[PDB]
Amino acid sequence: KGEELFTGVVPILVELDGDVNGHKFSVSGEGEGDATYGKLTLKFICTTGKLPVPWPTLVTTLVQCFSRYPDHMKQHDFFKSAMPEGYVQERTIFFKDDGNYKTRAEVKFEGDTLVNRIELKGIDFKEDGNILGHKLEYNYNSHNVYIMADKQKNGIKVNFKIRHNIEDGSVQLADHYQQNTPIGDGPVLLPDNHYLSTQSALSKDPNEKRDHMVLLEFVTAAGITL
Ligand SMILES: [Mg+2]
Repeated sequence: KGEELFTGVVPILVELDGDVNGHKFSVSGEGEGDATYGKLTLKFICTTGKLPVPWPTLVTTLVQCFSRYPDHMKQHDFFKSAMPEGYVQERTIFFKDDGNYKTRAEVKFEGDTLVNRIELKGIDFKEDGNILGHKLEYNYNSHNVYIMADKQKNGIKVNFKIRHNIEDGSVQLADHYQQNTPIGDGPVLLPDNHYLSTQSALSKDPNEKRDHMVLLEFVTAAGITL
């Protein structure tokens, strides 16, 4: 069922409402995904003015159904299996020596469009720290995203470490703890342990005067033998 919804290019919409240390903001995104190649292309806009956190800190929060699952691993693709009814994705993101984000999102189809709707809450940030102080470089590293079943919840548990480059040459670690649960009562695929290999490139639209981020991302499932 879910797999067939992703054989072509699918339009994507992302909507996020955020509150980080009382700095409220909203972000809207649009683009398309082609899961055949693990490929996402999106443009995000801060619709409330200036984004009060660095764009890179939002990349993980702002559609893992667009991951390329090798044919020999297709039975481990929870994300697509939950579609079109979708899944709830929840995270805590711990910024080392700083505050944390807590996010709740719903990812599902609305007609032919894959939609990610997100509420984000950030607390305990340092006004002078790398996040609220805007000390992070506008770029993004390549990661491994670790996935396990959570049979208790008929869902998955996910963990990984994001490394954000700091302007002084150091790293800002962002420890990610995640769980997904299906929205239907329909069946889903519960996976064996595996991981997703990610890479992302951030850019700017030279004509865009609003605070924004252009994102090109490729993700491939791995760690099972071929
Ligand atoms: Mg097995």
